[PDB]
Amino acid sequence: HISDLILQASPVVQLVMLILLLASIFSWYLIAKLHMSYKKARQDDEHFQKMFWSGAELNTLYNNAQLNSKRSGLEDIFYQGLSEFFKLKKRQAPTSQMIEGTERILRVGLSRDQGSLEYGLGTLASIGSVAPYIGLFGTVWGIMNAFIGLAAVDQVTLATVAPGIAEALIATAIGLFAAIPAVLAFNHFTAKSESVYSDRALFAEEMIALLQRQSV
Amino acid sequence: HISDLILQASPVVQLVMLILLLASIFSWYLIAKLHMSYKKARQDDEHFQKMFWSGAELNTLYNNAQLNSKRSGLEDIFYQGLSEFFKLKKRQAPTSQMIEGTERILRVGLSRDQGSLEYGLGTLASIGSVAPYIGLFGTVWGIMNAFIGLAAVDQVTLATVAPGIAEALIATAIGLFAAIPAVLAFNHFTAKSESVYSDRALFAEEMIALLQRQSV
Amino acid sequence: HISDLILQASPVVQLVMLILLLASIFSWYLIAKLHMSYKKARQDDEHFQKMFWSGAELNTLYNNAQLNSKRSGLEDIFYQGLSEFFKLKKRQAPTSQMIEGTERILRVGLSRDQGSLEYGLGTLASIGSVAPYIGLFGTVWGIMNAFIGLAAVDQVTLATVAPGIAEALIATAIGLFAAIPAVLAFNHFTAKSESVYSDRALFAEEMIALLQRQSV
Amino acid sequence: HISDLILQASPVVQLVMLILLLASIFSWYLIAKLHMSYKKARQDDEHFQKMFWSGAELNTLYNNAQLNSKRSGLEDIFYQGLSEFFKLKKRQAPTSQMIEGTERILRVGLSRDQGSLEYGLGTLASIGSVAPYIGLFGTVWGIMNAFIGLAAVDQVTLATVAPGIAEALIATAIGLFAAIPAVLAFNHFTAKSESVYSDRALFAEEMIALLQRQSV
Amino acid sequence: HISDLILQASPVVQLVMLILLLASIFSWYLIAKLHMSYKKARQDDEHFQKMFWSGAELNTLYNNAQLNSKRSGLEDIFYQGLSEFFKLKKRQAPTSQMIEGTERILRVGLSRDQGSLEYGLGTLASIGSVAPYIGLFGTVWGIMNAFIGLAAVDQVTLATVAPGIAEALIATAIGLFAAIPAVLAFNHFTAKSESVYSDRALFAEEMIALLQRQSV
Repeated sequence: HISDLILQASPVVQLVMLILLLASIFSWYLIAKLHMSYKKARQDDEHFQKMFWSGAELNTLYNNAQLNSKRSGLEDIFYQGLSEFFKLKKRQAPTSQMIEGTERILRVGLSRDQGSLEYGLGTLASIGSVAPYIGLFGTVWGIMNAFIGLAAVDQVTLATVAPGIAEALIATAIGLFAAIPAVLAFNHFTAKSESVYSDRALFAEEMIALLQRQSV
Repeated sequence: HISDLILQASPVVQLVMLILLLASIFSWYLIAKLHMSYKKARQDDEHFQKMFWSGAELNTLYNNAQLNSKRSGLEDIFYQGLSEFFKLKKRQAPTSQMIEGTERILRVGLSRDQGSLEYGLGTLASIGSVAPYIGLFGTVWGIMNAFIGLAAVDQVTLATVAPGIAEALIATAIGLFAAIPAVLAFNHFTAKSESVYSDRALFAEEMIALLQRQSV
Repeated sequence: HISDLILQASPVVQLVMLILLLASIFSWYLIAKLHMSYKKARQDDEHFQKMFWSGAELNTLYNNAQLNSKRSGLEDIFYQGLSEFFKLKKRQAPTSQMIEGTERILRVGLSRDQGSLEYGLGTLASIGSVAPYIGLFGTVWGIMNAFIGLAAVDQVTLATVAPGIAEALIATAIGLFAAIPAVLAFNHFTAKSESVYSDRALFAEEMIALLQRQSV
Repeated sequence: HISDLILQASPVVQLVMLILLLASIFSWYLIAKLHMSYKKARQDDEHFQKMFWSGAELNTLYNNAQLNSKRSGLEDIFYQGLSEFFKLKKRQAPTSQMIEGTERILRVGLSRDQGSLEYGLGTLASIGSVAPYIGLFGTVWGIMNAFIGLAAVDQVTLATVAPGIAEALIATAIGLFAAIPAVLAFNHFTAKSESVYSDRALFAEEMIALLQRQSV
Repeated sequence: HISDLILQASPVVQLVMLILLLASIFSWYLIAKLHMSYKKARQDDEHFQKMFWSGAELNTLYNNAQLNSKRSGLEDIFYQGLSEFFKLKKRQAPTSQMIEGTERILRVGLSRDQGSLEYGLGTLASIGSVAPYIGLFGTVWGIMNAFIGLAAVDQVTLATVAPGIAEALIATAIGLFAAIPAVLAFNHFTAKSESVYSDRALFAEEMIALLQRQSV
């Protein structure tokens, strides 16, 4: 029956209800994209991180990464890091400089891949914050195309207004239904984003340490 | 018909409705200015960034920038950066100092052009936050020039109050309509602003690296 | 007529309405003080900043500042900065130290004059945040000295309650009227405060640069 | 009697009420886990911190920690710290480096154990923020399966709607009851988390100081 | 008369009203403790700060502090600072190190006494944020032990419900009355806390400067 009400409403409330059902649908597409992105990230980070803290030397690891054309996440942040370090050593620079250099070009890798994991995470924040109040605008337009209507009729039976009051609440309900899934995913992926940054940041620190020692 | 109601209302609610329709109109002007500013920024950043990471040497690039009187964005941040570096080298200073110097005067370029991209972005935050509650003040004044009125009449027909209740909801609706476009643009341009800062910041880091190597 | 209602209300709602009309009046006094403070700041910053980047040498500028007893803003932050630098050089310290020193005692000038521009800016944040909800407390007390009253009367005519419902809405209206001017000035002066800090901070950086070069 | 209402409601409001009673129950499980985690942390920190600032030398303490397989919190952050310091000294590196090294690998211990104390603290923030508005969605669905119903009946007795209005308010009440215990524990454990970070951070600083002196 | 209503209410609303009157009372106790703590702090800071920038040498000041067993605030932060500096100099360490050392052990004094001024300041933030919504839960329980009641009676006189609607609003009023004094003191003491940190931080910077000069 609810389907019927949405079909037979003021043009304005109907546009609010499309703006919001599209926000709902886009929310859900982003929540699928962000979930895939942050599962690939977590998986490849564990794979590389394991292999790096496995016996095989830095040089060995660097060889493989250079060979792979599918370098992604930590593996690419590592390749870009050591690429700098090897490129400097060849120019017989001081260790102090070599480390400082390699530590700049992998803060310029852990920040240029955070940006590409958090693809839609800001949109979900908007959808989540605005959408409730797009709904509310629909509600107010609805309650205000009752009372504007009520004046005209001979008799103010509650039954006169009520069909119009419903078509208001529908819009605020749709508003809350667009907004809730998108503030339980701007919350869950903002968390997963800080986890992955921290995991990779602490791996970067621990890789630096290795290089300083392997130097002296 | 709605037009009619706004025309025939209490002086106070009418002033709330002008304060808000002007906020709406100014929001929209800022949302056009910010959109132009951040598209020129993104376009010129890609152009320069491409050309810099193209084969041509630093000196070549510096020549062109000095020639151009339309220096804007990264190109001006670069000119001001290297201008410092060339100005120091001529005073036979230590490399360490030369880099530190050039790295200060282009943190004093990526921060004195962020401020000029984000022209109106703070206004949109105000319009977006306050305007809902300017509307609400209109609503309350409206519901309170019903009930104050209701007392006077012989008979409290719902039909008596309803024309006055509408002219309240209109103000809260206009309030939400000023405020929604300006919290979907204090959200979208705050994002585009952090993108452009990060893009230019990471370009600054990568330019520093080049200079350190080209030194030793 | 509205004046009449405020005069003839429950003692509690009347105290809410004084607490709020005083917040309104104090808001407005602070919004005048903050506006004067941040216009003098912006004016003197441009004057000094112009004169400094004018031809005249550091020593010349330092002379004048020492002479003036009305040293304020950048001019005092500069005097305190160079005063350190001159005081060190006389103790034949290393350039490196001289700069580091002068750069500490003018981060201890750009932070001990930010605090004195932002005189009342935190109060406006309170007035702006609380005052809506002081009003709401008045509203609830009002709606709750209707219904508590309604029980007593022989006949529940809407006309019985309505004079009491109004005197509630008045309090929430006054609440919104205290709070709106003080969240469009905790927004506008927080902005002007960050502008002046940034302007003076970037001037401090550019003054440091001069001193480092004038050293070597 | 309340039990009866929840049993006899629209399928949708019933699902809102399960989503929320589960959030309530999970909140409470997390509030128990976080309380155990932060009491063990506070207890072991005091034990170690006491013993460290007790007479016994660093070497003595390091011996014991290496022996213990139950190393947790400060004791493990200390073992990982000194392990670096001892590992460097053996490679006859400069004191300056030894300290810098040991100070990196215990910022990579106070940050990889903060993450494991704050196990569920982010969930409580979600439950606390969303759950009120899941409830509200239930409320609106409820008020909107009254009015949609009201139209149908011959007579609009208040008594007709009221049984349906209740089953709405139940959902917003359950919504507030899920959300309040979880914003008085995302507040209380965010506090206890910053306490434990600060306590351990300041212990790390004071341990560094000891090592620098014991060096020279 | 109001007293009567609170006495004759549903067990649940009565528990909400005790939870909130206790929050009110605890708020007020904390607002007294925080006010004493931050007046002693401000007073002793001015006393010491005056005496330090008075003629008497560092050594003189250090003597007195060592003598006093009532060392508190800046005076203790200073004693702990110089205690480090004197303890290093005796171990004939380089000036550079002596300053760095003394500057670490008084960032580990301005942060271990901020924590002890801000005793209850976080509680006031909770009371202030939650308490409104504890009240609202009481309100909803109240409006929902009207309508659940309304069904039963033969006749739905407004006069039937109204005694029950009041006992709801009382709870939201008490809710706002717990919460307002505690967001005008989590605002006023968060401010006074940042003032005292800044005052002491800038004193620490200015003390460091003295030591560096008195060294060379």
